[PDB]
Amino acid sequence: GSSGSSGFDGNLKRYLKSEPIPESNDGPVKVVVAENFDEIVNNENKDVLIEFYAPWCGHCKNLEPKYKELGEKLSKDPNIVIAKMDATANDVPSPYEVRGFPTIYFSPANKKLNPKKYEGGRELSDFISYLQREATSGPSSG
Repeated sequence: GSSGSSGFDGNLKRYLKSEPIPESNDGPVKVVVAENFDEIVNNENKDVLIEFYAPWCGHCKNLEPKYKELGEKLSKDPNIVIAKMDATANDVPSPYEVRGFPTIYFSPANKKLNPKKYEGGRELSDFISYLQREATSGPSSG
């Protein structure tokens, strides 16, 4: 017949620094490090949201609790998985680019070639409504 999407995928990423893998991430937001970045972040099976922050930054720290919630909040989403990664602590892959922090990003499904960058209000809810429409899969109710 006449069909077939060759596409393209080859773990397009690169990093020089990486943080140690956590013994267990039994919390609201999954800890994603350059070491296990392409493991949790990269995944065309389920949607994932990566949030880059800095321990030295004050504006980003005050958000820690503002972002955490979202993690346990979206827990009702077997498709969406919230996670965080310390850029400064671990180099960021590509095309993922982080010049100014905080830096929030989103890893869509089968959209690796062209990711997404959260550009709006850093409000717990603002994040939910953002995915409710962005997340290809989205929640059952909506």
